Amino acid sequence: GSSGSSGQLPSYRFNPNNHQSEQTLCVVCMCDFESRQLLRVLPCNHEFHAKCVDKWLKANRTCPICRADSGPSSG
Ligand SMILES: [Zn+2]
Ligand SMILES: [Zn+2]
Repeated sequence: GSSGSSGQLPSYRFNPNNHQSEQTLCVVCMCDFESRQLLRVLPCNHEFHAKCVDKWLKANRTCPICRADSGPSSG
């Protein structure tokens, strides 16, 4: 039913209170995300760093975790 996507990932600051995702880690820099930080979430239910994922996607338009084709690309 409802659908809508411009062509970019949702930007939000991690929350040490509400663990949106049971497990939150960055496969790019094998480092966890901190609160009040610009993070991103792949369309495959994966958390990443607005900076890391930005460097990865550039090289490979896919998920470095589940090699799940993300889809759209900023550049
Ligand atoms: Zn990272
Ligand atoms: Zn993934």
